[PDB]
Amino acid sequence: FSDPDFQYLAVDQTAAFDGKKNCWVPDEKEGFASAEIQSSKGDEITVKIVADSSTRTVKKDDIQSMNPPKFEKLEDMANMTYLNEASVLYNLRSRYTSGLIYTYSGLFCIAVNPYRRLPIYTDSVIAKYRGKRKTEIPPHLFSVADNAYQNMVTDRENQSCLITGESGAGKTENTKKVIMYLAKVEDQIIQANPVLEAYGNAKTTRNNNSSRFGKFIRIHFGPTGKIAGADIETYLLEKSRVTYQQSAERNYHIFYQICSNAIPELNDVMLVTPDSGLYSFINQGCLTVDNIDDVEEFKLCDEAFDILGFTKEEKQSMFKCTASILHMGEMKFKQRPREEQAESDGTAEAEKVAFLCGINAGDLLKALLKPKVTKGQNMNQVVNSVGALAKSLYDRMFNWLVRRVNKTLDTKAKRNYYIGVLDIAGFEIFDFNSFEQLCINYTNERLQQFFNHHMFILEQEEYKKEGIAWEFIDFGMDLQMCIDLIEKPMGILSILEEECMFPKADDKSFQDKLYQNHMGKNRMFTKPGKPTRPNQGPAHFELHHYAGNVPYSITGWLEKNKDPINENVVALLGASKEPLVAEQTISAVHRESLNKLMKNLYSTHPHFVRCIIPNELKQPGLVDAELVLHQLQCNGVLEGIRICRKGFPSRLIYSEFKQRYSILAPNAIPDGKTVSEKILAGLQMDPAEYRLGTTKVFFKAGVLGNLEEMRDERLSKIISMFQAHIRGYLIRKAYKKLQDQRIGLSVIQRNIRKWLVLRNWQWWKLYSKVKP
Repeated sequence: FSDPDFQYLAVDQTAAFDGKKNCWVPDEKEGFASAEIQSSKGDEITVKIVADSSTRTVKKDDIQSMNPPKFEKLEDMANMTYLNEASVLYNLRSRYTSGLIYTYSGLFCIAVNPYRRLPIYTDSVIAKYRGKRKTEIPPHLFSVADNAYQNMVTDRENQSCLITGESGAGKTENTKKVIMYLAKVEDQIIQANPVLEAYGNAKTTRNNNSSRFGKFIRIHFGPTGKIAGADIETYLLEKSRVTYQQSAERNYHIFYQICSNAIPELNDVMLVTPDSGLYSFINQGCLTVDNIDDVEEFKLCDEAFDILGFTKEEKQSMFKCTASILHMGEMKFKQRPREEQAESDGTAEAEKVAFLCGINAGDLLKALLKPKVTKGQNMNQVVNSVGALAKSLYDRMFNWLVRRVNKTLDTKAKRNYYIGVLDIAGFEIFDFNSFEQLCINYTNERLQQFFNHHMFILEQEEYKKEGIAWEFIDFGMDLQMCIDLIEKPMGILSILEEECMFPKADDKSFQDKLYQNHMGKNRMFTKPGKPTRPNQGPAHFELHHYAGNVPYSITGWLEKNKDPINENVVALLGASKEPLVAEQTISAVHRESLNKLMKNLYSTHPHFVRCIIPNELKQPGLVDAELVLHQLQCNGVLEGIRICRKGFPSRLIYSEFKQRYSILAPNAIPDGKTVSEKILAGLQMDPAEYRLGTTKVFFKAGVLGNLEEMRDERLSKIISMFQAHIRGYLIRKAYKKLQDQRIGLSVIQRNIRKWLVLRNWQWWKLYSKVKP
């Protein structure tokens, strides 16, 4: 439209294209290659690669139909002739290398990570997307958000966006832009991310800012359609990162912010020396982070605590408890050759800890080396309960922190409906995978299957409900299994959960008790295979997850699932001086949180966002077709589009249908659901072009346009017929006048001729004369 605001948003296409020569042939580097057939030979087709101009043969049933230049960089792929793994990958990759990272796949959106900042989120751009209908303006995430708003409003129901994708794709960035969008059409809301991300994110090999907790944020709206409140829910924070961090990875962001000197004034409040590589608990893996300024992030994080409305004490309570942790791990120890119970190796660092938590350093190390009926601990039983404490504190801080930020957002204003946004942590496969990952992965599964349900299983159901017409289609997309292998009655987790309650148990009775149940009785469970990446640590079994095969090491899974902090120290802290500090298995608990989340989701009109990681190098604008193509597979994109093209997108409530299409067979209408049964029956309508429904009618594509055709026609006729009626009334009205005047004239004509001839009568003449 000439609008500068569309530089990286609007698509910028002819000749050399033979619909019978040109096709898609499998490739190892690009996934699919542009080929031009040369010679058939039964099944052995011989094509020429347009690129290098090399030649090769390919099974005939492995060629894919290419799309004509008519659909270059198409905005909506459901409108393409061919929706196959090679047409889709080509369209995306086409757009992507041109700045366009958003594309509709039918009813849901596709976002391909830019790995660079784009001027497409400005307020200038937001102005243009407001109240726009998806086809009206280029593809954009705003459009998805803007539309969910309109639906909640007009349709009067809750909306929801499940933004999915792999780890490092764009789930978080896009979730934030949605809120930022909905907020712009408030300040604290936007400001809750900086603090939650500082405490629940960390550098990882995959993501320099990896989210380590699940986030579901609902945004409430009032009677004038404006933001009237908001709440946040979080899930499974990586308690483990606190004390441990695999190489090339960092601990949570805060810890590094705290040791930068963004606010020197605070150094003495926390008792920290501005050196991160000084504290064991946070210098295991990485220290710095290409493109993350811990100095400035600390400032902004501090700045954000203010805007959130945090008293200075409150926000110093936070900072201290977390700096305290930086010390729990500095407390050295020793034995004392004899019994070993264990003795300390100083007390300097163990005091700073008791200090910051407002408890006696004495009473501490005491209830830590001989927990009370007493029961002393050895030299490791201690260093490990130290970690048990660090982890458990941080899990309470993070939880309290969220409760508090909701305090600031649960405005008691008036709520109508809302729009939630789900950002759950995605699939991730590392060199070594353990309980933490199974949990994240089980989580991500789960979700995918939701899309499968609501997308295929679902669509057809409604067709039935409304009572339209249709024949089923098996898209073969179910993971209930994988899901089942992990969650169901005797599943993986259920086995582990019943294994924790036994003090006798260990990493081997658990490992054996597992094969005992699923080896060979479920094909998703398979003995560990062979290395597909160097440094590939131990693996005890493999799971075939939607987006990958994961070799899981089950060592230490028993303690990881049953938490364990000296019930003693919990007493110390129970009555600590600091006001903050003073204030079921994990598996079962989480399984439950998750089930509850899912339950909350189902009651929604979902709009889906699909994130896609362009490559394994974290560099921008570079594509790895194999990987891309690979995602366009485990995510169900293509199929996700077939039904949009295949299916019955119409839908009408018999109440509004009877009112609009009764006038098409009124000589058959003596209940809104039967009246229509009649109308559409009268019209001798093909059972094909429509379907039943409980509360609504489903008309195949185009049909409704054609009904509005017949609808007009009749409405025009009828209007003519009433005009005919008016023509006939006026005519007949003036009928006497032509019969009446014919008489009324004969009177006058015959009755004047009389008075005329009577005056020409001698007698009358003479008579008239005498008169006087």
